Amino acid sequence: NITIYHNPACGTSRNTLEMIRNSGTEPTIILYLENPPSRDELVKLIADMGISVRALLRKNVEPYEQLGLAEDKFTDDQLIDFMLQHPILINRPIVVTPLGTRLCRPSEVVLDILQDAQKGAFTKEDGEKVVDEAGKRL
Ligand SMILES: O=S([O-])[O-]
Ligand SMILES: [Cs+]
Ligand SMILES: [Cs+]
Ligand SMILES: [Cs+]
Ligand SMILES: [Cs+]
Ligand SMILES: [Cs+]
Ligand SMILES: [Cs+]
Ligand SMILES: [Cs+]
Ligand SMILES: [Cs+]
Ligand SMILES: [Cs+]
Ligand SMILES: [Cs+]
Repeated sequence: NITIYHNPACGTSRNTLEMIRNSGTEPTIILYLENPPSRDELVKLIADMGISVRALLRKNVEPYEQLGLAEDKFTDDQLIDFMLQHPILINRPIVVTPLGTRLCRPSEVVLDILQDAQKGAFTKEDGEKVVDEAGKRL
């Protein structure tokens, strides 16, 4: 039972999805840009991820820029409501498994919450080796 909030245009997100698969599970895939979490869900995801609201914000996207989110002038709930109204602000990928929830940045964070070991060596799409055939992280 695994869920990934996925952006196919994002290599971090692609690598994460493939590591999930390499553990032998096909996750439920949520295209968050189209189908963002509800407020309650988003609030829960953030709590489980154990990072701050601001740490989930993606920089370098149009609403972050134009809404001036770089500046320290926003409460956590203000920031939550911006994420819900402008889903590209939600950084990615977020992964939920029975073990926990993580913002998988870098992608190999997902290894922490996958219950089953990688079934063989994993190499990122740019060639960065993550685990060898024997399962050791490099
Ligand atoms: O793809 S950017 O968020 O690092
Ligand atoms: Cs699932
Ligand atoms: Cs499985
Ligand atoms: Cs939803
Ligand atoms: Cs960018
Ligand atoms: Cs836009
Ligand atoms: Cs736009
Ligand atoms: Cs500004
Ligand atoms: Cs693990
Ligand atoms: Cs292995
Ligand atoms: Cs990269």
